[PDB]
Amino acid sequence: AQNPNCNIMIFHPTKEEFNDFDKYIAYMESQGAHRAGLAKIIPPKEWKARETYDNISEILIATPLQQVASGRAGVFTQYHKKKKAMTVGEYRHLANSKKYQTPPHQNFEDLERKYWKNRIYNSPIYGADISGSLFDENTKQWNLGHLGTIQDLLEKECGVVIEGVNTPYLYFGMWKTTFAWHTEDMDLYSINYLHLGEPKTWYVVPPEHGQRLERLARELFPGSSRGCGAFLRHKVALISPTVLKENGIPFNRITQEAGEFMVTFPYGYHAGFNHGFNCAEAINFATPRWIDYGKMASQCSCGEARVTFSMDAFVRILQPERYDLWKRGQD
Ligand SMILES: O=C(O)CNC(=O)C(=O)O
Ligand SMILES: [Fe+2]
Repeated sequence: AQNPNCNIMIFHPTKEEFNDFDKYIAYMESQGAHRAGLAKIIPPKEWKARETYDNISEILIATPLQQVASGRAGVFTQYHKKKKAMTVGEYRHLANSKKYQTPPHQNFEDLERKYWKNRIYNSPIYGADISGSLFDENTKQWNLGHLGTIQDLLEKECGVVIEGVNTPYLYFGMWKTTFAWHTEDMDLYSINYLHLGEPKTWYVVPPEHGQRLERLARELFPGSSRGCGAFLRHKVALISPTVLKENGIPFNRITQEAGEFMVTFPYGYHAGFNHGFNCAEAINFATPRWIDYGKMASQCSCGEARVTFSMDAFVRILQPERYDLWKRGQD
């Protein structure tokens, strides 16, 4: 067995190895990388996503979300309060203002400590799920807007043609900006590129113990657990590293810096926070190994998760039994 520890592996591909995305994902997994639930990929030194970031100020964040917490410091949910539209330029100014700027601190460990101690007391504003791409049209490798689609992957493995297309999303963050504990829709892979700015800290549970995390979340959020058999789909729940330790939940942490890719693996629960103003780009993807995870993936039918048009066909083909009930939760 490779990576028997499920530790997070960091990859440094050559120019040549960076030329075939699917090949390199398969190579990572041949080394056991998927066992951690997250891997880091450092692009080759000659690679760039694009020339500069000088001209991104006019991008509109149509619906900035203020992330308001309830609970206690290490066990809370957050809700998203919609704010008025702003440009990236305005958002960056707001991130850097006294009220929201990264505090003075020693190192990453000092910031992590301040995050879990103080996060619930503030409500930072983040620009999430903005359809779009910052990759230069001419960047040929690891261009997140040029990956093969999940619809074509499904077709190629199952021989069925389906509607839908998938496209990247941009995320503009600031200090304390928070991504709640979750796996991807249909337990897909994701890949995340940090274009610019301050770091992102990730926490991840190995896929082989995602059920343990679900069990703890049901003990920690009893009210949300009753409302829904798949409530982590709602993406509202936070549980600190200290609470995970106390509860025997295996996990790992890693900090992503600008210029680096993160890959999450099927059914790898992850959560995290941003160190300060940054911009990340992300997309889901599939490989033949995902198919079996997609067939077993849990579904919110609470209403709450309210997903995307593109998911309909995945539930339809991979989970025909679950489809009617899912479809009605969608209304
Ligand atoms: O933009 C972010 O940092 C949030 N991303 C993810 O959860 C992901 O790519 O899986
Ligand atoms: Fe994610």
